[PDB]
Amino acid sequence: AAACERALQYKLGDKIHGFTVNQVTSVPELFLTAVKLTHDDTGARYLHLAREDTNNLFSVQFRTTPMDSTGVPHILEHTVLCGSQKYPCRDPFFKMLNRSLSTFMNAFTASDYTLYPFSTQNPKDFQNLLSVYLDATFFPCLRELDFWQEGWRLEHENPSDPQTPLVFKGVVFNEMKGAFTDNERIFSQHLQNRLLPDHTYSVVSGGDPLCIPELTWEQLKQFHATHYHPSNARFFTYGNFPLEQHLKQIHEEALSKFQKIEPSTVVPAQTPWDKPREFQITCGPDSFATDPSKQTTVSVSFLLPDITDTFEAFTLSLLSSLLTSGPNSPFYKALIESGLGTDFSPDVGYNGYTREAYFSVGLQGIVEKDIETVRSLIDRTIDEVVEKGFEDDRIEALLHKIEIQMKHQSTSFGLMLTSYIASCWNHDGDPVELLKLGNQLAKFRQCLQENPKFLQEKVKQYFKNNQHKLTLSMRPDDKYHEKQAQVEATKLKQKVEALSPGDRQQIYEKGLELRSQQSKPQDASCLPALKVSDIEPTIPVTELDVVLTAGDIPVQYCAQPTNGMVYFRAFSSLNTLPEELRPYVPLFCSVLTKLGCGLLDYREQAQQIELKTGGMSASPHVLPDDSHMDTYEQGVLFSSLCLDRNLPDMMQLWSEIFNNPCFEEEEHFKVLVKMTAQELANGIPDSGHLYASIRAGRTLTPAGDLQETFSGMDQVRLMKRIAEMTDIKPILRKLPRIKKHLLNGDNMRCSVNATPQQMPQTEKAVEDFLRSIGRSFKPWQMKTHFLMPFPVNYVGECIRTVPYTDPDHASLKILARLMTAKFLHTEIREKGGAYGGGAKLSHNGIFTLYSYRDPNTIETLQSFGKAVDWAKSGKFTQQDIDEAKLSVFSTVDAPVAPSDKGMDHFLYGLSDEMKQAHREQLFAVSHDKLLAVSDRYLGTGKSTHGLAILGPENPKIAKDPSWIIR
Repeated sequence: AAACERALQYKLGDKIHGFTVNQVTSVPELFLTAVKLTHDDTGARYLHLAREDTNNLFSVQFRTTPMDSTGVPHILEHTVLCGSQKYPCRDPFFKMLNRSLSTFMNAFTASDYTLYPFSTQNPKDFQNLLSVYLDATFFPCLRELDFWQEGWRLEHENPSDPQTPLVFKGVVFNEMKGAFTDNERIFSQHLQNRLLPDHTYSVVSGGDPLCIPELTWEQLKQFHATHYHPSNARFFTYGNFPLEQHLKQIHEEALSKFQKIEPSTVVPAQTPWDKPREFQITCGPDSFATDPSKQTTVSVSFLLPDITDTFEAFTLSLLSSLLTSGPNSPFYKALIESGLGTDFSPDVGYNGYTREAYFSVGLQGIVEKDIETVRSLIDRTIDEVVEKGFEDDRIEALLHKIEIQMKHQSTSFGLMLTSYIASCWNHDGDPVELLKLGNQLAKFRQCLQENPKFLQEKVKQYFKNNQHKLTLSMRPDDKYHEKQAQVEATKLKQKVEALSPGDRQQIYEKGLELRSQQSKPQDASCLPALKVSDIEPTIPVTELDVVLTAGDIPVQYCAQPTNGMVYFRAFSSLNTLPEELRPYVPLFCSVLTKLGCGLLDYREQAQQIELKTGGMSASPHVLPDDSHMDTYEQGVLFSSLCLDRNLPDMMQLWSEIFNNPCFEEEEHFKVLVKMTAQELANGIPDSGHLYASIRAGRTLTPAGDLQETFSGMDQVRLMKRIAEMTDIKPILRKLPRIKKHLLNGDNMRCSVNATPQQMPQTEKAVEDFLRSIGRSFKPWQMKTHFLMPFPVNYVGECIRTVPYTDPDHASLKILARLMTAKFLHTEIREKGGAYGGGAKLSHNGIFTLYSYRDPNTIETLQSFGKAVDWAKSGKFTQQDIDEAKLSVFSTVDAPVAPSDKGMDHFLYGLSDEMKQAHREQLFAVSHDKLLAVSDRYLGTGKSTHGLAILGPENPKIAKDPSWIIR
């Protein structure tokens, strides 16, 4: 107390638990002081961030250097989360997922480094997880069966019949099939492979499905013994929990067992190229749009200097942002309205994941004959910028955007910190140096004001003068995945043929022991744990005050320490709008702040918003009632941000938007609609679970009906249909129809969060705004298939439950978390082989079953039937109800930002009263209430069902007449 104030007392040279204070430096603009220490005997490098935020976070880092496309480090992660010396219990990870009040909980394997992050708010639990991951990373029991489990292994379709064929399975196999399901990821990964073909950067670290089966247990264990030495370990901490305790635990627990070695993990530099090359590659089709010729993507990439010289890398990042961000940026001006493509390529702008940064730029969806056209345009635009450079207002707009990024306060801030620092600290950079952001801006302004032509000459050096240029053209192949299946079966037959009958018996026996492992309920009593008694009883109350102004519009002010940041939100109902125009409303949400306003054209309004604001976005929301299925609230939320000083101007922009937006630029309108059509078309895989949830619930709830109209596959389908229309003017006749019903104050409410010192001025500005605006069921079961060209599956089952305020809601919440933790997690992930699939209950009281990338389909349906059967059986313990209470508390008590707390009152009208009552009811949750509610709603014949599927073809589903094919 304070975190920085105590951290300042650390003196250089202090010997503490085998470490020595090496540097302590305060970063006041981030309101913390960073301290880095080193292990004296082994030399282990450590970084701490001490900042007065309760949500403490820990992660560790290893420099991971694969030399092949087998994916050894990524699978190595997936194994070392499943068992270690000191906690040899089976799968420590997903059990501790049911043990925590953690805020974020997973791990990534990046291209050249591996990171194990977690974040939580309870100190003793933090110590527990500290011990668990240090032991899991450093002393993992590396059983060959786990090697089989998370990596690659051959088993019969039924592990009990040694007569059915052996096939490749393992979670990593399906996960890499999915990772290369996306064409955008194909393009990215191939790009890294091509640009730096000299070393480990030339391989696919995540793992090529065509190369994984080549890994043997001996190779994996050799890799782990080679790379996981403490001398290759990076420790990074952020939060407020006392540091010396961290030192005590780590020193006396892990580091004592090893001695100094030197990792032979230095990454050599890419040799400079002298001449460009050109390459043409194939990828997968589109979902599921038109013009099989107008699907071509092209890019040019450029080598950048080493990123350890931080300032110039920052400089070049800003230059990239100048080059590509916003519809007033040059390459936008040359490319977008050229009618040549549909939007910017993947990986636009500065991309610094690897050692050596690269610039990228390009388009999607062209005709391949224009690749030379595109690159010629690139060269000409580059030269034009060389000769004239950029307008200074765009400089200031970028600087204002970076400043806003500097002060914005996240709910997962530590993860942001670690992801932004990971690469540099990995490659022997000085991690404090990226933290000196204010310093960066200072020298940035200095360098701009000293040279008018600095920016143009930098473009010269690093685009026109680098012979290390590479141009990539990328076209889809309709039989790409057919080719993949061919080569997969080919490798499969060669690998099965080389197997001896004794080898085949060992394989079958080990499959037998594997599903035995997956079947036996085992203990984790050696794991530490919490109890329901360990949760604080009450929440700190959230302060509100409702001030009716002009003359009945409620406005909320919440004094907060946001560091000079103003947060505005506004929501208008839709009750008067004629229902036929609802499906086009989402576009109205998406573009209304993007069409131009009054005396400002699209370029000028964009320049002003990006110069003064932080982002001005609209996305429609449907708010259900808490106590009635046939009552719900539908409307649009406008959201924004500014620093305190620039508020009046922003709100002025809001006013001129509300009264006179420019609805006549239909050309740039067509461009925007076709481009957002492109992102909705190419984003489909990543949120398939949500799309299925939405589709399955369409015929179940009026709130479900309007959400489906607003945010589902129906919406993207309508959008694509629109984006192919040649004549838009009838649609342009629709916009004023909406405007005349939307932006007024007839049925309006607004919300404001601001710093305490600021409210009086905000009140004047907002009343100016408000004076400146006008003042004139039967559920029915459906089964649906979207024929998707995908190697994986997405299933949705929804069952109509009852809303929030019924006391059984707590029961159903614990039931859902229970089912996920103890039936569906086991079956669906480890037995089934899908990476993700589970069940959740939304605030709307709709109980959902979801699947994310499952190789299996009908076994899923059988698994859900058996899951509800098992729930109704009661065949589960009271300790599990304890732990599911614990996890539900881990979700509902998620840290809430200065920016969001509490939006849910302003949205749903739920006070602290109802939620606190729900929290006491969660304390009081019993076994008999759970069994009663499970008998009341989840039993067969009691409720209405809804079913949906997105994925490849299934003849069995196709021959079912009670299924509808879509």
